[PDB]
This record gives sequence, structure tokens and C-alpha cells, in this order.
Amino acid sequence: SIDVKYIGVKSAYVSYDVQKRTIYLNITNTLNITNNNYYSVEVENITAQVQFSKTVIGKARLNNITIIGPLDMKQIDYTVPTVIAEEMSYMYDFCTLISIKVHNIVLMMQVTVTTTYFGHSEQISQERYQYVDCG
Amino acid sequence: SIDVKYIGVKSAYVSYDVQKRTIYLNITNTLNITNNNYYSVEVENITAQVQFSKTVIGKARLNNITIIGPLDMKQIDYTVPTVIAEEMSYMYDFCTLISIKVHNIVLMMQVTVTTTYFGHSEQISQERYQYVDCG
Amino acid sequence: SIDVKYIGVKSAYVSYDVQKRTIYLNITNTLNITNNNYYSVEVENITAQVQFSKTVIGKARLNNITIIGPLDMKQIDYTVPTVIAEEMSYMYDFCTLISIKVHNIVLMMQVTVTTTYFGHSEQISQERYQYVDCG
Repeated sequence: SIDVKYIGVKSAYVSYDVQKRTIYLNITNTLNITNNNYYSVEVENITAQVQFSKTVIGKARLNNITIIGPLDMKQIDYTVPTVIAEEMSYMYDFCTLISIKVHNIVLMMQVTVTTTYFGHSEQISQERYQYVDCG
Repeated sequence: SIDVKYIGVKSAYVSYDVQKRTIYLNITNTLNITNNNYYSVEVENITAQVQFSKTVIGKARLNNITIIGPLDMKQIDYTVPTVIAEEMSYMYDFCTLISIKVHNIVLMMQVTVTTTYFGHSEQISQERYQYVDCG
Repeated sequence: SIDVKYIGVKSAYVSYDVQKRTIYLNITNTLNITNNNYYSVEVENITAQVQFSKTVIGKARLNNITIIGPLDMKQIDYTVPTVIAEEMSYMYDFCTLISIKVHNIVLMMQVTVTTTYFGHSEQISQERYQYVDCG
């Protein structure tokens, strides 16, 4: 939540890129950098009291205080039917990156059914790195 | 939650890239770097009291205080039917990266059904690194 | 949660890349680096009291205080039927990376059904590294 970057090629602080037919004679680079970072993050001071029934006195009657009732979840359930009477395929691939009828699924459940969580939770997900190179 | 970066090629602090027909004569690079990092993260001071029934006195009657009732989960259940009467395939692959009818599934459950979690949880997931290179 | 990076090629602090027909004569590089890192992470001071029934006195009656009722989970259960009356395949692969009808499944359960967890949990998952190289 401070530096969340998606960088396409490269990242630096001081960068030089001298390319593609240049002449670079008797330069003088003189850097005097002072780059300090001071982070103070998530400094928390919590004081909680969580009760469902506090201090019942004298012939009282309680019932069904908290009900998280009939629950139902169906997260990923998709149907891909296919009825083909006759099929023919011809594929001539060269230096390619194909994917035919693949199912890539990622599921992350951090804090599911629970009660009274304290502190810190986190979830990070970085996708695959794929690549094809021909000379 | 501070430096979460997805970098395509390279990462550095000081970087030089001299490429592709350059002439680079009698340079003078003089760096004086001071790069300190001070992190103070997640410093927590928690004080919690979690009761379902505190201090019942004198002929009282409690019932069904907390009910996380009938629960049902079906996370990943997908149907891929296929009815083919006649099929023919021809594939001529060269220097490729194919994937035909694959199922890649990742599931991560950190803190599922529970009560009264304290502290810190985390989940990190980095996908596969695939590659094809031909000269 | 501080440096979670997905780097495609390379990582460094000071980097030089001199490539592909360059001339690099009588340079003078003079670095004076001061790069200290001070981490103070997850420093926690917890003080918890977790009771279901505290201090019942005098002829009271409690019942069904906490009920995590009928529970049901079906995480990964997918159907891939196939009815083919006649099939023919022809595959001519050369310097490729194929995958036909594979099932890659990763499941990680850190803190499942439980009560009163204290401290720290973590889950990390790095996918496979695959590769094909032809000259």
C-alpha cells in the first residue's frame, strides 16, 4: 500500500542508457546522493471488548442472540457443454505460444467463517511469466 | 504492502546499459551514495476481552447464544462435458509452447472455520515461469 | 509484505551491462556506497482474555452457547466427461513444450477448523520453472 508498481521493463534509481551508434567521450559524472527512507507503518493501539451477553442478572432468559443462518456458497462452477457430430482440426504452429481449452484457476481464502479476528491479514498474487523467443 | 513490484526485465539501484555499437571513452563516474532504510512495521499493542456470556447471576437461563448455522461451500466444481461422434486432429508444432485441455488449479486457505484469531496471517502466490527459445 | 517482487530477468544493486559491439576504454568508476537496512517487523504486545462462559453464579442454566453447526465443504471436484465414438490424432512436435489433458493442483490449508490461535501464520507458493532450448 505504499509502492505497488507494475513495471514493464526496468526499474532503477540512477540509470544510464547509451545505445545504438553513439559516441560518448570524456564525460564527467559526479553524483552526491542522500536517499534515506523512514517507514513507520501499521502502528496500532487497539483496546476492544466484544461480548454477546454481558452481565445478565436475575431470572432473565435469553435465546437466539446471534444467528448467522443457513448459508450457501458456490464460488466457481461453470458448465461448458459441447456436442459435435463431426470435427476436423488442422494446426501448423511455428514459434508461437498457444493455449486451447485450458482452465487456469486461482482461489485464495484468507479469513473465512470465523469470529473475532485481531491483527493483520494480507493476500498477494502474481501471475505466470511466459515467453517465446526465436532468432 | 510496501514494495510489491512486478518487474518485466530487470531491477537495480544504479544501472549502466552500454550496447549496440557505442564508443565509450575516458569517462569518470564518481558516486557518493547514502541509502539507508528504516522499517518499523506492524508494531501492535492489542488488549482484547472476548466473551460469549460474562457474569450470569441468579436463576437466569441462556440458550442458543451464538449459532453459525447450516453452512455449505462448493468452491471449484465445474463441468466440461463433451460428446463427439467423429474426430480428427492434425498438429505440427515447431518451437512452440502448447497447452491443450490442461487444468491448472491453485487453492490457498489461510484461516478457515475458527474462533478468536490473534496476530498476523499472510498468503503469497507466484505463478509458473515458462519459456521457449530457438536459435 | 515488504519486498515481494516478481522479476523477469535479473536483480542487482549496482549493475553494468556492456554488450553487442561496444568499445569501453579507460573508464574510472569510483563508488562509495552506504546501504544499511534496519527492519523491526511484527513486534506485537498481545493481552487477550477469551471465555465462553465466565462467572456463572447461583442456579443459572446455560445451553448451546456456541454452535458452529452442520458444516460442508467440497473444495475441488470438477467433472470432465468425454464420449467419443471414433478418434484419430496426429502430432509432430519439434523443440516444443506440450501439455495435453494434464491436471496440476496445489492446495494449502494453514489454519483449518480450530479455536483460539495466537501468533503468526504464513503461506508461500512458487510455481514450476519450465524451459526448452534449441540451437
